[PDB]
Amino acid sequence: ATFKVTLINEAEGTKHEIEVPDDEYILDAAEEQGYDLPFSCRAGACSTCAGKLVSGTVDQSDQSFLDDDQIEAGYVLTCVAYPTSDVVIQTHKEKDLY
Ligand code: FES
Repeated sequence: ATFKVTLINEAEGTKHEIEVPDDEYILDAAEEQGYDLPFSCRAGACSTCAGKLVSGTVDQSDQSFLDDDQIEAGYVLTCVAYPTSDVVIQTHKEKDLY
C-alpha cells in the first residue's frame, strides 16, 4: 500500500502532501519528493528529525531515542518511521523535547 502523508510546518505555515510506500521511511520519501527535512544521525538515536503526529499511525519500532511517554504524546522520529495509515504530522518539533 501507499499512504498519504501530510507534512505541516507550523512556524512556516506550510502544508505539503507526499505519498509514502508502506515499506519506506517518511524522511526518505519526503526528500525524494522534494522536501528536505531536518536530520542528523538518521538512525533513530537523536531528536533532530522529530515530528508530532496529528492523526494516523506509524511503525517506528527501530527508534531508540524517545521514551514511552514521549511516544504516548505523539512524538515520532521521521528518519525511522514507516506510515501504517494515512498520516498528518507536524515537522520540526525537536525543541518540544527534553
Ligand atoms: S535524525 Fe537522529 S533519530 Fe532521526
